[PDB]
Amino acid sequence: ENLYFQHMKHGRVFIIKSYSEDDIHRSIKYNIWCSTEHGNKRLDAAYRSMNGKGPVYLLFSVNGSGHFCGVAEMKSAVDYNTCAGVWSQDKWKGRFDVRWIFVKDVPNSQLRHIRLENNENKPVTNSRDTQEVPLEKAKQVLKIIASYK
Ligand SMILES: CNc1nc(NC)c2ncn(C)c2n1
Ligand SMILES: [Cl-]
Repeated sequence: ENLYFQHMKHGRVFIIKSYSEDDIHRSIKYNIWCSTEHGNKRLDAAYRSMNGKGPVYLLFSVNGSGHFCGVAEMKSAVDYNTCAGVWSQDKWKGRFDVRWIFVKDVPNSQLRHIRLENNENKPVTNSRDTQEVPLEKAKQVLKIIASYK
């Protein structure tokens, strides 16, 4: 429980929502990801402003699944000019590296009581893709996911 993410000063944490589980599986296999155009720009700015002084974490969830499916750290800036059609749909353009840390399904029931003060106090489980999570709430989510059994 407190073994995980006890030292996570600095850094920023985002929700990732996918409408394709196959895309997630490919992310886990090859340690890469891509968001929407606006989502890519958000993650890119966060990663770049962090300038390596802390981690950028990604909380992954397949839309409609009722569970989060793991955690990865973002590991490069966004390359916007990359091979087309590598994902479930052609609209996913560009690429950045990640490193997956946890691959595990955690029911939303374990997380829905955490609310985002930056998103009208909505449960963290009702977030859209690349919703940023306040650090103290992110620390709570990461610990729950890490320790869930
Ligand atoms: C439909 N598959 C899919 N793939 C993504 N990245 C490759 C993604 N990022 C945000 N959403 C909603 C996404 N959906
Ligand atoms: Cl590629």
